[PDB]
Amino acid sequence: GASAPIGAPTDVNVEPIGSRTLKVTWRPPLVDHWNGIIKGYYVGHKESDSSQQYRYQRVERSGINPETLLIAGLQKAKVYNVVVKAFNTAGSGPESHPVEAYSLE
Repeated sequence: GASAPIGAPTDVNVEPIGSRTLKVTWRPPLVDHWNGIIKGYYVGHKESDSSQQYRYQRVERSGINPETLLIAGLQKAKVYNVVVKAFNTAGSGPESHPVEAYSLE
């Protein structure tokens, strides 16, 4: 039946931009991985040395490439990593490999 995309978003980058904010950018999964229409993404992040689950934010697909998300309100002097997955109507696909960045002032 209907199922989620079968590949991860691509070219994920994470840039510290100061004020405890990270700038996350990424591109869609390979077109042949979409298994339908991409409706949006979930961006997950956590502290690199935490055994907690990733914390996620849902973002709608924009008409722009790459996609961009600012993650602000982070803690001082900690290091984070970020993952992204795409979703279609059915569900969310696999996640990108984490990309790491420090929350810088």
